[PDB]
Amino acid sequence: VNSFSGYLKLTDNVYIKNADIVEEAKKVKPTVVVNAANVYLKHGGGVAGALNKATNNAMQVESDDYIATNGPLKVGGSCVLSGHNLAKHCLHVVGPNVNKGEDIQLLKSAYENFNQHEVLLAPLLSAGIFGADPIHSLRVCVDTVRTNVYLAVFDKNLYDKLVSSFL
Ligand SMILES: Cc1cc(S(=O)(=O)N2CCC[C@H](C(N)=O)C2)cnc1N
Repeated sequence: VNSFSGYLKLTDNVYIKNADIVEEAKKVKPTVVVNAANVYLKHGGGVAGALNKATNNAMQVESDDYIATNGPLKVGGSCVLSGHNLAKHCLHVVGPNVNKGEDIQLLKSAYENFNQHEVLLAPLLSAGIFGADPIHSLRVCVDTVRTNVYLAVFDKNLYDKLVSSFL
């Protein structure tokens, strides 16, 4: 049993809710919240900008030190950093950004990072300002992630479309 509430069950291991991931993280304090990161961990907008703002920029400060030491992530890759006031840990995962021309096949590799964590609160990778089709992202999630994932979808209209079109 876990503390996630109000989710619709899509499969054995994937759950979905219309929710603001920031507000959901603040309330559950999950072991892992996933950030929709870029390779530079520049948390300017989208989910990343919102998560970072909720940490009062502490996520960005930590991230800048990480990059100065380690260099950029790979598209499809990830790193574990602090969850600050939102979660124990933040898994920063880089999905391909269609608006930069990155290969959507890398979306499966991005979701594979979730399998290193037993339970996660997450957004749909490569959705929103990353330009991919969220219906496709949900399909890849379901077909790739085997651990227990609680997906937060900000937009109510999109949430309803994702549920109603789910096979
Ligand atoms: C292994 C496991 C993790 C989680 S959790 O990452 O979401 N988190 C962990 C910390 C306490 C949180 C809570 N508010 O109880 C729930 C939930 N259930 C589980 N069986």
